[PDB]
Amino acid sequence: MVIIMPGTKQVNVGSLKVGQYVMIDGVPCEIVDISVSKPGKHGGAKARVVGIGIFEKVKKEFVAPTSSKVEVPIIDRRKGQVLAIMGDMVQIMDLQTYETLELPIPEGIEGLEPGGEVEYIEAVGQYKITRVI
Repeated sequence: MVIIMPGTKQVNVGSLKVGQYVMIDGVPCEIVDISVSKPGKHGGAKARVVGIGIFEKVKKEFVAPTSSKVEVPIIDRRKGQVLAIMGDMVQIMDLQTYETLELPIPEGIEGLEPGGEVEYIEAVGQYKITRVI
């Protein structure tokens, strides 16, 4: 029931690829591991998919038929220029809209400084810097 929350697309479980993304228990995740079983006895196979939150350091997993459908978050890869770093937020200016927004300070901060360029993503309304320079 209920409509499929925005920002996702539906794909078959058997099409998922390690390193790609998928929604698990409502959390957008990056797939870290995929295990696929031998065909049932009718041809059906189950896949165990393990992911790590894109935006939260949490582990999630599911088991489902490879022919079943699942939601995957659509990733918007963008570029920004750092304007400032204060407290627990990095303020950046998107290089396409010239709008400013706030994002968490990333794991990798080498070269993270006012003026620097960063690649950042938006997925289901959340944001994170993915690479500096």
